[PDB]
Amino acid sequence: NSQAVCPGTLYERCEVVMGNLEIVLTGHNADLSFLQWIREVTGYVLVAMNEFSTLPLPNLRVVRGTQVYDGKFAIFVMLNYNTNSSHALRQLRLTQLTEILSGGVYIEKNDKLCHMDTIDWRDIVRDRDAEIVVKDNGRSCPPCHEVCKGRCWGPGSEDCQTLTKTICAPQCNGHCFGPNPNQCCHDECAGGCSGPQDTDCFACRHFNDSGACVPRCPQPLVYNKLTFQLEPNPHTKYQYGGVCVASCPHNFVVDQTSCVRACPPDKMEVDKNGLKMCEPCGGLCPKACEGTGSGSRFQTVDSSNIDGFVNCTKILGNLDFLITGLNGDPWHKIPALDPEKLNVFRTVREITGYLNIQSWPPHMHNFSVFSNLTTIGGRSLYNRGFSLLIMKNLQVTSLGFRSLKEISAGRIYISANRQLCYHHSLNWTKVLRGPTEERLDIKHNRPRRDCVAEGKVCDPLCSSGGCWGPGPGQCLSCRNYSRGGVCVTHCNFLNGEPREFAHEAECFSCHPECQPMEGTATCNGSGSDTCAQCAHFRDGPHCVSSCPHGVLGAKGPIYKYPDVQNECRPCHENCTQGCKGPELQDCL
Amino acid sequence: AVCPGRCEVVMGNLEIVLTGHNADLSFLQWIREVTGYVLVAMNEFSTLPLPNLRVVRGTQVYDGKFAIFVMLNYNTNSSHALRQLRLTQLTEILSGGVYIEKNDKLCHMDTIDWRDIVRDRDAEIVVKDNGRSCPPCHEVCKGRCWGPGSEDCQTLTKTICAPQCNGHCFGPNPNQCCHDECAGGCSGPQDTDCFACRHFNDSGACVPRCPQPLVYNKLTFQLEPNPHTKYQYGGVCVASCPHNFVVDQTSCVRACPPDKMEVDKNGLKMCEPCGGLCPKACEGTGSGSRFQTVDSSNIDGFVNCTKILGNLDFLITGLNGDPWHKIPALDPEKLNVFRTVREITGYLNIQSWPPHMHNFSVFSNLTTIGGRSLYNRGFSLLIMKNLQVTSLGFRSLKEISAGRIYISANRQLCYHHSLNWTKVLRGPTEERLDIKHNRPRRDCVAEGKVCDPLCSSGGCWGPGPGQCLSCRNYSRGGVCVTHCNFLNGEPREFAHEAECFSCHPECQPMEGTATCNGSGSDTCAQCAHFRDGPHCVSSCPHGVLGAKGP
Ligand SMILES: *[C@@H]1O[C@H](CO)[C@@H](O[C@@H]2O[C@H](CO)[C@@H](O)[C@H](O)[C@H]2NC(C)=O)[C@H](O)[C@H]1NC(C)=O
Ligand SMILES: *[C@@H]1O[C@H](CO)[C@@H](O[C@@H]2O[C@H](CO)[C@@H](O)[C@H](O)[C@H]2NC(C)=O)[C@H](O)[C@H]1NC(C)=O
Ligand SMILES: *[C@@H]1O[C@H](CO)[C@@H](O)[C@H](O)[C@H]1NC(C)=O
Ligand SMILES: *[C@@H]1O[C@H](CO)[C@@H](O)[C@H](O)[C@H]1NC(C)=O
Ligand SMILES: *[C@@H]1O[C@H](CO)[C@@H](O)[C@H](O)[C@H]1NC(C)=O
Ligand SMILES: *[C@@H]1O[C@H](CO)[C@@H](O)[C@H](O)[C@H]1NC(C)=O
Ligand SMILES: *[C@@H]1O[C@H](CO)[C@@H](O)[C@H](O)[C@H]1NC(C)=O
Ligand SMILES: *[C@@H]1O[C@H](CO)[C@@H](O)[C@H](O)[C@H]1NC(C)=O
Ligand SMILES: *[C@@H]1O[C@H](CO)[C@@H](O)[C@H](O)[C@H]1NC(C)=O
Ligand SMILES: *[C@@H]1O[C@H](CO)[C@@H](O)[C@H](O)[C@H]1NC(C)=O
Ligand SMILES: *[C@@H]1O[C@H](CO)[C@@H](O)[C@H](O)[C@H]1NC(C)=O
Ligand SMILES: *[C@@H]1O[C@H](CO)[C@@H](O)[C@H](O)[C@H]1NC(C)=O
Ligand SMILES: *[C@@H]1O[C@H](CO)[C@@H](O)[C@H](O)[C@H]1NC(C)=O
Ligand SMILES: *[C@@H]1O[C@H](CO)[C@@H](O)[C@H](O)[C@H]1NC(C)=O
Ligand SMILES: *[C@@H]1O[C@H](CO)[C@@H](O)[C@H](O)[C@H]1NC(C)=O
Repeated sequence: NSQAVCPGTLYERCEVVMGNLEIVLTGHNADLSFLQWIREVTGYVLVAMNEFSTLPLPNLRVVRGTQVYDGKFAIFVMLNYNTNSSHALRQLRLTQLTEILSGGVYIEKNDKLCHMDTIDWRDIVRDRDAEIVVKDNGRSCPPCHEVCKGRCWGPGSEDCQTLTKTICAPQCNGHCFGPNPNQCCHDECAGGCSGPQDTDCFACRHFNDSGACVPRCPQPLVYNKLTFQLEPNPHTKYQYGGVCVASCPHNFVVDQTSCVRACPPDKMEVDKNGLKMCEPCGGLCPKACEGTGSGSRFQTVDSSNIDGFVNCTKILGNLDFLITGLNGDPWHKIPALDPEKLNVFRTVREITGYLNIQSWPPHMHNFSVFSNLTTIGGRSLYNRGFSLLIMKNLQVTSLGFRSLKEISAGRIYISANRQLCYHHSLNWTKVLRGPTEERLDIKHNRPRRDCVAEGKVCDPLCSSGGCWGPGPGQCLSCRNYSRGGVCVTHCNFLNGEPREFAHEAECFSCHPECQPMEGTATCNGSGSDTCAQCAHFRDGPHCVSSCPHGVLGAKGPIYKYPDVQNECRPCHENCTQGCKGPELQDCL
Repeated sequence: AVCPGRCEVVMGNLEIVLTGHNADLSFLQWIREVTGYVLVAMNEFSTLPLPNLRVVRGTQVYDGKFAIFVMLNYNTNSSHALRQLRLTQLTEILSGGVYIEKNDKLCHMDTIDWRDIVRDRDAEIVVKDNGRSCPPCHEVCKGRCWGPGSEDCQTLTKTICAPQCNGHCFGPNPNQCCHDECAGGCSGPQDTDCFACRHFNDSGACVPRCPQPLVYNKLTFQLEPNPHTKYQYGGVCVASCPHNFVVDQTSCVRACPPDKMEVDKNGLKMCEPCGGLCPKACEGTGSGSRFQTVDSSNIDGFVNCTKILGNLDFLITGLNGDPWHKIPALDPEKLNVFRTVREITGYLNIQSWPPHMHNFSVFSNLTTIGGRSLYNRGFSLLIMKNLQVTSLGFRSLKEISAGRIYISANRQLCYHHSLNWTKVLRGPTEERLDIKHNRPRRDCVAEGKVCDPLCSSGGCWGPGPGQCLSCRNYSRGGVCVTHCNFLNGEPREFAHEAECFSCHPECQPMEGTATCNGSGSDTCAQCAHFRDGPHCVSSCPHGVLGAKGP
């Protein structure tokens, strides 16, 4: 459907050129008809070093000049002739050129170019301080046809310039389609017009929706008067420059309400039912890095390679933490790894292969820098089929793999970690997948008894499943409820702050707009249409903080007021910027 | 004879972990020295074969304290376990202590006098909780053994020492001191009698450094290449570096430091200093890339780049920005990033330039346009419609290898009229030049915008002496000049093929006569300070460091 727009740096049925139309160094027999439908060039037009005889831009009506050439020109036409032959630019068939919103005109030194000294350029240029430089071109050019009244883009009777502009009633501020005070141009007009409508503009001040000059494109979300909330808008159009389009140019993508070539750094390209859009990344954006060991040729994380993990959320391959990496290799001198630089791994959620820890800084008592690691794949293993191996780490008290829930394959080796507690009671089968028998080499860590006697056992709120360390937030799963991934004793159902509802075994807060009820449930769920009672105002089913005031519905903006009972009801049918009540006296 | 952690020296730590009971350990037989430490943990083999191991330096140590660390070498539900440490020749441990604990089936470690092997008097020895009903030592071993056999004895090493020897001795007599180049002890007073070398070991001798790269020769009173030279591998002097180590200075390293590069010389790999910076290649702009212009999303990827594989395209949207797809406008100063460029393999293409920059001086180091890719109708160099440019400024451009040259519509471009393109552009000259509609020559002549008189008939890339393609007389630092400092001036000089190089720093500058005919000491007319054969030196030799001793 009429994707009428094209980039500048100008093909088949293009109507608007988003960007500049640059034409340089093209030969005399170039096919230029593909430029036929261009109606608007949002940049500037540059025509230099060519040898074709006629520039066919019959439909070109506006040159917007959002960008200008040489700092001052919306049109720049220079040097279009070969010396040792007579192939040259003879005609600018700009027969419909109606206006130029920004910048001036430079047409100089085109030896066979005629009639450019005839045009009233000040009539086309909207900028009163713009530069017009037309000179040293034609020589002996044939005269304008008798009809054209001394102004033409060519010799023919239909190659005339038409004066467009008229003196404007001081009422209109330059924008008028006649001299009378009646004939002001629509506000959404960049220049002049042929009549008072948003559909009669020569050019749009902000956006263009199927020919209509509008202040915004039809939005993604529209208030629904029967639903009392915003709703998806099936008539949404997105911004490509100043043109509302139904679909983005075909390898553009949508960053809410706009067409862009690639997502911003805080968002990521999701496909929604075949609609390429940009969704916000929950924190940081999915970056995968290749790991360490076999299939890489780092064989350990070290002070030379570590930064190559900054902001990395998925590891393609393995992560090996050997002694030479940690403490340095003075012989092939790799300096000693800075311990704090291990926090770069806090951002890791998946490891595709194995994790392998044979050395750790002695002051760090746990592998808590992997508190966000959820998944060890084990699709490549280490030694005797191990996906997780933790060996001879003498200062480590606890594992601290808070958020680990899946070791997809491989075996688990945790041995010689002589001060290691909290792992004795842990039920690996809830984490470890596949057949359970054969799979555990867990020996010669701290003796269980020692752990028990120092009170280094799981928090009581943990389930029979175990913990990765002391306290509620190290549990594998909670006995009852959890709030913010911390095991807890209850939810704030009938008292307490913030009041909450429970979904599955988690405590979530009620909507901020629900009124805290005393000794009865405040809500069944997260949405403001689930509260027992609104604090503040009710809008249909929804508890809101203040009634709608100018939210865009389908037929204009919606405006409401608070009732006696505080329920939002609509403003008088004959108001504008709102109301304080239903009466006609109450508006604005 | 040496290797990293039939090897004899283990350069690095010897770590043996997680090995099964009948793994072949025989590749360790001959190991004589282990720099740093030995770690033996979590294993299930019955005997650890290190018959020849004599020295453990502990240049790197385990757990902050141990040159030997042997821990937990036994399986519980099988009877696979470490029973013997066959360390029969272990003579000394230069730094660090000994940790042998938790080895359920390891025998005899309670019999060894570790304090006799240990060189550090404050080192930690922790031997505990190992084998339990262990056989006794053979009667011969006098209560000290690494095993049950008569052949498995610990033999003492240390001897109380005459104070002239302070810890380094092969006997109790003052007569019996160890050679100073000895790390620990010895079997005699010589270089060859050491247990381990304090610094370096050359084919058996403990030496303080390896055979030098240069040897003094006084038939010529100069230093020379030495056919008896050797380079440093940790502590082993070798004739050739390990197969893809390379030599930096006198040392073997696996890769050069920053500031230098692998030259293949003599048929043996060395590391030579660069000067400015070291050859970095980057991919360019245009066909074969994601870019159709260098732009501010693009600029930083060129820092410190000497060679461009591909092209360099300087389009207008690239310079002024693209508001439509939100690519901002280039900071003009960030163009200086290209000063470091010496070669462009494909084409250079400048269609837009910052309005305050009057020349392409940012490529003043550009030496070569390859033209291995062309632009438009076969252009190697295209400079078009730059209205602000006075001069090209390709100071150093000497070769455009193939393709055509387009220089047009650069309304104030002077200094290019006189240029002999056939010296820059070779192959057939004719029909390769598209040069028109720049500043007209006449006007240039009239504003005094022509080549310096010092330039040759070849032309210039701008105003002044240092824009010449070639000089009529002499040149100093790519700057044309009238003369070299032959008979006066404070840096005195000589001329080689019309270039001024300083005399060697030692000549006494004297008056109205040539100070030197050449670069080298042995060319001056007459020296300040003192002469040694043909050569000017100051600071007469402090000992003849050379051919056979100082
Ligand atoms: C995991 O280890 C870290 C540090 O190794 C522990 O954080 C320390 O907490 C204890 C007591 O509060 C002290 O050693 C320090 O105040 C903390 N050090 C640092 C560097 O934060 C953390 O408590 C451990 N996790 C546990 C025990 O669950
Ligand atoms: C090349 O261009 C640079 C800057 O465009 C010139 O340097 C300027 O030289 C003028 C005098 O000719 C000074 O007044 C300016 O202050 C200088 N500015 C900068 C930024 O350098 C340079 O002289 C030009 N000509 C060459 C290199 O031959
Ligand atoms: C808006 O785009 C449409 C394409 O359907 C077309 O009418 C015209 O080129 C544009 N309108 C104006 C006023 O420029
Ligand atoms: C890493 O992400 C953080 C996000 O807060 C950002 O500040 C930083 O620039 C990023 N660094 C790299 C190298 O990606
Ligand atoms: C991991 O936890 C750290 C805590 O500071 C946080 O910066 C990061 O966003 C967390 N990542 C995930 C995936 O939760
Ligand atoms: C561990 O969890 C698994 C799966 O949930 C379960 O089958 C098993 O009974 C649990 N182990 C114990 C000891 O309860
Ligand atoms: C929550 O668990 C706590 C302690 O584990 C216990 O006192 C209580 O009975 C549990 N509550 C519910 C509702 O199961
Ligand atoms: C909460 O639950 C009730 C019944 O349990 C239901 O009518 C509705 O979903 C909610 N009603 C409120 C919060 O008034
Ligand atoms: C505005 O509203 C009334 C009733 O809603 C309607 O008859 C007419 O259009 C207007 N009347 C006024 C402004 O009195
Ligand atoms: C020095 O090197 C020789 C080379 O054969 C070797 O045999 C000898 O044992 C070494 N001596 C040391 C390391 O003290
Ligand atoms: C290029 O010139 C700059 C001048 O500052 C210098 O840094 C660089 O070393 C030069 N490169 C070459 C190859 O001479
Ligand atoms: C570029 O070279 C300079 C000069 O040695 C150095 O200081 C800088 O770190 C280098 N930067 C990059 C990105 O290569
Ligand atoms: C240009 O240089 C070459 C040799 O360097 C010479 O053949 C030619 O004559 C020169 N051009 C002119 C105009 O002399
Ligand atoms: C350099 O050459 C020119 C012409 O060949 C000559 O006139 C001039 O005197 C020379 N300069 C010197 C210092 O000899
Ligand atoms: C000085 O050097 C030049 C060129 O190498 C040579 O012609 C001349 O004979 C030399 N004279 C002496 C005394 O070395």
